[PDB]
Amino acid sequence: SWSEAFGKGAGRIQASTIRELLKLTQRPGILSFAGGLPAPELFPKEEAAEAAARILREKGEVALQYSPTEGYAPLRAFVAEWIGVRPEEVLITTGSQQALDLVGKVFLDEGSPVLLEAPSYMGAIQAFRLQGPRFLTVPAGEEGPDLDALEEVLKRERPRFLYLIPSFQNPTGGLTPLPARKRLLQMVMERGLVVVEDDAYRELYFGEARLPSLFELAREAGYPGVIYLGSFSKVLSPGLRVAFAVAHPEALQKLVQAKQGADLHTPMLNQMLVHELLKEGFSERLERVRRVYREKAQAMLHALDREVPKEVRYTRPKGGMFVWMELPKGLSAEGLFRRALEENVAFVPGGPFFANGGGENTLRLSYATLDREGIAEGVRRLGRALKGLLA
Amino acid sequence: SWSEAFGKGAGRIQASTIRELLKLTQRPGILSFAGGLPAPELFPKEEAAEAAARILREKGEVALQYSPTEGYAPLRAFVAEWIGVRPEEVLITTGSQQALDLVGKVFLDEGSPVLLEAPSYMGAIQAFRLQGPRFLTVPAGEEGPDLDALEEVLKRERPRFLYLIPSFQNPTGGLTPLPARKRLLQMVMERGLVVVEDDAYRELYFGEARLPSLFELAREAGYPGVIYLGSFSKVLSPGLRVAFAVAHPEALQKLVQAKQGADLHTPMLNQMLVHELLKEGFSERLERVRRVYREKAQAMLHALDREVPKEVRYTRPKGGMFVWMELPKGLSAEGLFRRALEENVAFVPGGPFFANGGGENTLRLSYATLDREGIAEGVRRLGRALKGLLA
Ligand SMILES: *Cc1c(COP(=O)(O)O)cnc(C)c1O
Ligand SMILES: *Cc1c(COP(=O)(O)O)cnc(C)c1O
Ligand SMILES: CC(C)C[C@H](N)C(=O)O
Repeated sequence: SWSEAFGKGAGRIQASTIRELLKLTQRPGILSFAGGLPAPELFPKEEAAEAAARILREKGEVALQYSPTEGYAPLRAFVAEWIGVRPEEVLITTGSQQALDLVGKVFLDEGSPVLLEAPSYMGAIQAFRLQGPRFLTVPAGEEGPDLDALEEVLKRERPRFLYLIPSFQNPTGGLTPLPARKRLLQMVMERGLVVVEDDAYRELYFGEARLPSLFELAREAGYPGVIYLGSFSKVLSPGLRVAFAVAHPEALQKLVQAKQGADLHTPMLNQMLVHELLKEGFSERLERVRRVYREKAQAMLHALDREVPKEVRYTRPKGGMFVWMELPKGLSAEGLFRRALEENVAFVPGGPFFANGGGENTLRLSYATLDREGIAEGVRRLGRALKGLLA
Repeated sequence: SWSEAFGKGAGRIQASTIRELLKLTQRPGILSFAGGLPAPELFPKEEAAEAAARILREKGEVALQYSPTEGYAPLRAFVAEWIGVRPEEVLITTGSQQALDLVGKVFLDEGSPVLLEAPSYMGAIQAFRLQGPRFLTVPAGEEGPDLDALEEVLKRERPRFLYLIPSFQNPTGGLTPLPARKRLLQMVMERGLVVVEDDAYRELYFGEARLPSLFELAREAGYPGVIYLGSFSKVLSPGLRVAFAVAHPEALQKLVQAKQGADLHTPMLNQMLVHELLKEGFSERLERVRRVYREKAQAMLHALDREVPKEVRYTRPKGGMFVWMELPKGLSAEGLFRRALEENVAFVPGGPFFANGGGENTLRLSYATLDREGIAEGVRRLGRALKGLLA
């Protein structure tokens, strides 16, 4: 009765990896390497308590009332200055996840081609699948998408957009280097193609500098086709659900009109709260997150080097939150997942990151949430798990 | 280029009368009867401020973290207890706007028939339009939907659901009476149809009691086909963006799953804040809400009775936030809108509340936001614009 009452969209949302992952802060028996849950030590609880009370006492009539679809104006200006655009070109979203939904709505139809990497971000796959697209993929490795494979796709297909995460890809941790960013921009400019650039990990670089985004390079070239997404989730607070999109006025208007119908506007308190927290001392805060994830990455890498047999490969990220692991072809990461849970350690099997399937032997390890010894203890429990499997 | 890069969904979100609405910060010499903005005098800023700081100090690690798609457990339980269902039958949404978006994705396809009133809630029309459905309408009256017209439509057509607002409809303020609710249910159960019941103004009744919802009647009868949408927007704070959907598990699970891809989850602070504010003294708060709006409605109606020429017709609501006004056929509400801007007063012309168009001589007035003396002044201005139009 219900199964016959649903429309086509109902058959396009079957995957439950996001919501199952979301139920990961147990109570609290789980050494979790699953879910890129930011370092809770980084949460400025006291500052947020202070700022939220003050907003509500002094600006409660704005904080509590319906508000414009585009965002809290001082947040839009803050973001405009940080990114290097005007406020009119910024839309505040209810996380970057909403932004992915909105891009799916404005650009995809049933059977529409969309290009993304294999593997790529699960939330993006989930948001886009809703529209019934044809997923076109290109492999993703340590240094970004395979551009020779892209070249071949582009001779045959015109994707509605390319979805890319040049800086520390979810789930691989891949970093697209500058000359590859440049070639990518050329290929896209030559064909007049649309890029969706998800920069959630922008500030989480372990090197001496971040690379220019595809958005910045496009902007220096005078190319209007890059839609740039950013978030305060990995930098401040996921729970607040505050992010942004930056786009050419025409693309932006479509996104604004779609967001209107999505949730009217992003909760105002949350935006005003993000602003209050960040408007002073943002750089210093950023330098600290950077310090913290570098350390957690180093702890996991050293623990893996000590605990993990050389028959299994894993990446060594230059930023972000993830180590991506590959078992020998023929071992299953879900199998591995069962055993890991029987040691009270969780990770994400790789399957869900692959839009068209495959990737059975792969898995994503997140070092974001646990401190050093929790990382060291989890990896040891994972070492015991993998060794029992390869034996 | 951009208009060539867009998909079909971009053609379907063209509408934008919520944005220019939500931009009504219009400073400050316009008296606006546009937009159902809850009375700011009702905002509990000080309780809100204290609750928020306490949440962020005591529970910041949860409030600021990624969180389950289903919602804050104690908010679900509070809702479940209020509405008379089980917690796991409650989905928390980022406004009732999100619930509508989600309902559209799971139920509607291109060329899908949906049925709603003419006129009806324009946020519903916007959310549903996105899917490219065929809108079937039924006239809305002071006693709700014309059930004779609904009977005729149902012979010819099987709508994927009926979207209705039985208690104080947006925009008419119509109240579907009990005998008409019982008949609507019979017509639906006979045919195994899905009802989406939007109950935003549930608690804003001006009489001695509220009428049972379609949802409560269905439940009494054992019929699983009503999806019930509630919101804290009209009783507490629209800005926080917290609302809920209640539905049969198969329906609800599809809603949770669509939500995963929409925003991951509703902000936890906001859900925690609403629950803290309501866990005690909710009935008493609702009684103050009711008194305030009864007062403002009576202020509105007396001013209209005093200032309005008898050739123009208007409703006398039994609750909610709106008066629906009809000009002599031949006259134009958009013209009045222009003239009313010369007399420094605003409202929402009726046109966009009509899915397939019509209602050019109709308009909606909101007594919700202005104080009683603002109401009397705004109406006297309206009365001057109207008598210029009538001469
Ligand atoms: C975390 C993430 C986002 C989604 O984050 P939000 O919390 O919705 O802002 C977007 N893209 C990538 C690649 C991410 O991993
Ligand atoms: C105000 C209103 C809503 C509530 O919208 P939210 O998204 O919860 O703020 C929903 N339906 C109708 C008919 C309304 O008038
Ligand atoms: C919803 C969560 C599972 C998503 C999170 N950003 C991650 O990739 O780990």
